[PDB]
This record gives sequence, structure tokens and C-alpha cells, in this order.
Amino acid sequence: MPTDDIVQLLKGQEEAWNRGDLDAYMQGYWQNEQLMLISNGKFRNGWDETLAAYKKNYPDKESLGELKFTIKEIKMLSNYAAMVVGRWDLKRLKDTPTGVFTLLVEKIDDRWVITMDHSSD
Amino acid sequence: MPTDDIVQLLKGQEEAWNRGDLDAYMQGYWQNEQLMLISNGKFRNGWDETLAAYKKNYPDKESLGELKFTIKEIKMLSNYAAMVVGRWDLKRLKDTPTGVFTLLVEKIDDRWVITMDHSSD
Ligand SMILES: [Cl-]
Ligand SMILES: [Cl-]
Repeated sequence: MPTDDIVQLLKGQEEAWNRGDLDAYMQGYWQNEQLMLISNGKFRNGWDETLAAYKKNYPDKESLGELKFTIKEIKMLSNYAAMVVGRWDLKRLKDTPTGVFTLLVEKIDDRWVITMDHSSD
Repeated sequence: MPTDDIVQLLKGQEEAWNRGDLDAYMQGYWQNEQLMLISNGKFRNGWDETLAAYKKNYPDKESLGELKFTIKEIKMLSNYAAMVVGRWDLKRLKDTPTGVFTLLVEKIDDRWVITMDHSSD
């Protein structure tokens, strides 16, 4: 079932993040210059650029912190596209940042990948 | 063409907002308890609840300010669903708030309506 595959995609990302593997984490995202990440106030695009940004921001794997997603809803839009709405939580040394996310996931090459990710706090 | 209808939906909302007509503005959104609006950090649902919230926040039509959307991308996902990514701008008496939005629009009853709206700044 697609919802199960979509759930596993996000579970895999939590697990990769939580073992400090940015390369594995990035496998949840569409590997394309069109990949669109939206933050609180800005747009950025591209998978290479996004991977580079995480490496820049987290030179030490211990700095990633512990990630958990709480999925509020998965809505199938077609056999090839779904929207995923949830909260994210990070447990850090001196804080516990929280926020929300909304994702478009699409079936590309028989795999579900995140093609647009709007995360805010 | 659906992209033209989606563009017009957002143009109609600008126009309604800019003449102080919240009821007309709300016609851009799916009229359902499932309507999902995501802000920087929180979820809210429902069309009635959203209309009530705008009326609460903007008791005076002059307080709405001038709204403009700048659409960055419309992506058709199927004949029934599209994602819309853009910036919003408001011109107010003493400031000019800006931010980003990502929307799911869906063809429901042969009309394009916003069913999920994640707006942040
Ligand atoms: Cl389909
Ligand atoms: Cl279709």
C-alpha cells in the first residue's frame, strides 16, 4: 500500500538522521535540481545543494540530534502523488526544537520520493 | 486550462481581499471541516473556523491591507490536483509583511479550490 511505503520513507529518514547518515537521509528526497524546500520565509532548490547545506550546518554527526516525525495525515491524490502533513521534533543538547511540515511525495521510478518539502517553526 | 483557472482563483482572492470582502475571499477555499491551514507552527482546520478567525482578527475592513500573491510555480499532479508555490505580500499602514505559501488545490464539483494551505513567514 502506498501509505505504508510513504510511512516507511519517513521512518527511514528518521533512522538515517538518528545514526548520523546524511547521505542515506537524502535518499528520501527526489534527486533533481527541481527538488523544492521551503522554510519559514525562503525557497531553495536542488538535491545536491540541500545535501551540501546539511553538511555545512552539521560538520559533526553528534550535532544532528534525535529526530522524530509525527504524521498527522497522508492524503493520496493519485496513484503517483500524495500530500503528507505532520510535526517534527528534534532533541538537542540544550533544546528541543519543534515545528510543522507539509510534503508532496511522488512515485518516480517506482519509488516514493519527497519532491517538495515546506517545513516551518 | 487548469493552470489558468488556478491563477484566476488566486487573482480572485487578491481582489476580494483588496475590496474587504472576506466572504468572497473564502470562496477560494474548500468548504469543508477537512480544510487544513498550516501556519509557522500550528495546524487549524475547517472553513467555518477559518472565516470566523479572519472576522475576529480584522473587525475593520481597512485593517486587511493590500494583498499580492507572486506565484513561483504551479505543478499539475493530476487532472484533479495541483501544488501552488509562491510568495505573499501585504501592504499595511506601518509595515509590509512578506512570506511564502504552498497550497494544494483540487478539482471538487468542477471548481478548483484550496484544500490545504501552508503559509509562513
Ligand atoms: Cl491515478
Ligand atoms: Cl489524472
